[PDB]
Amino acid sequence: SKVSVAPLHLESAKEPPLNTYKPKEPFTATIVSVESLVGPKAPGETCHIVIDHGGNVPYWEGQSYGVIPPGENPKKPGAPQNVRLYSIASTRYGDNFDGRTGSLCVRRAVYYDPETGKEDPSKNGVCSNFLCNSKPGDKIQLTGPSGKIMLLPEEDPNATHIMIATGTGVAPFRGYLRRMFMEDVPNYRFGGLAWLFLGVANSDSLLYDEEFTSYLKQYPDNFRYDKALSREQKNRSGGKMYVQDKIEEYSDEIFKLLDGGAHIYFCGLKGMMPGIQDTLKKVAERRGESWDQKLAQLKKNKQWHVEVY
Ligand SMILES: Cc1cc2nc3c(=O)[nH]c(=O)nc-3n(C[C@H](O)[C@H](O)[C@H](O)COP(=O)(O)OP(=O)(O)OC[C@H]3O[C@@H](n4cnc5c(N)ncnc54)[C@H](O)[C@@H]3O)c2cc1C
Repeated sequence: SKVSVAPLHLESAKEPPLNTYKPKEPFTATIVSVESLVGPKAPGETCHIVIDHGGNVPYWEGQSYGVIPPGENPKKPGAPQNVRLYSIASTRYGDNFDGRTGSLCVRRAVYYDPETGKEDPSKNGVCSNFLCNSKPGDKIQLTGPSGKIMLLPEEDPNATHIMIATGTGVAPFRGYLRRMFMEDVPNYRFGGLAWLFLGVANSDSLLYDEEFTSYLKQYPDNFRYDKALSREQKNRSGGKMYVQDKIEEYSDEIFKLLDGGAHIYFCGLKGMMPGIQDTLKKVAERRGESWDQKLAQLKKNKQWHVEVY
């Protein structure tokens, strides 16, 4: 049974909001909560941040918020810090189902000397640590929203959406899937196939796993979910198990879905992409197809959606 969301006037806009707040005059939002998403064996912390924007900074699923961390820009004296962008991990209604909050999925960027292993906090990532160090009531300078690459194509409510994430790249897909399955959105009744592939380092590094597993039990004919755990699993050619390796386990199903018009999405750190391309090229070759020609047609058909960073 789908969760009631409000206010339904968030469905009325026909275009996504863009640059509602700009860096020189951000919106001062308020932290609701910060929690770690990961267990003790995870190589680093990733946190879920809930931000009260008061309904002043609405967005569509797949967009990003900008955050301006405090302090001076180290490269421009007297100037504010540069915006850092974060894929929004919530639906437009947010985790409180009220249209007032949005959420981020933030990996702490921590510096370690490559030899001594000693941490150096002075070289840690500024905005990511600022966010994961935040507490209820803290203020955040919010900009945006921005981005259109990862908007969800809703013209066909029975479309197929193949979602390929590593790490924090799961963020837009958390939003897609809540809109598809969790929330009572009368004007978007999804009856297609949503297929999430997620690569992380180990079980303790999984993000939102209980939520995704719940969809398998609630929507077994509309949702599929496959995981790759790089430090705990090995591919058939015995490298570490990466998200491209799990795609290959479903080579024929995936290529048939693409040929049938499926959308495919990639999100996360950009290092995930060269290997995914290598696997797709090899899968195509085994089928007697040219991956170059296939990718050109997927791009021409607007089926190929990549936001990596
Ligand atoms: C569209 C988009 C969406 C994104 N979505 C997400 C998301 O959902 N989640 C997420 O976590 N990130 C996301 N990012 C990345 C995010 O914008 C930031 O780049 C990231 O959080 C790091 O920012 P920071 O301020 O913490 O690090 P910065 O302060 O910008 O530092 C960058 C890196 O340099 C390192 N560093 C700094 N000084 C030194 C030094 N002297 N020597 C060596 N190393 C040094 C830091 O440790 C860090 O790793 C996204 C990016 C884009 C473009």
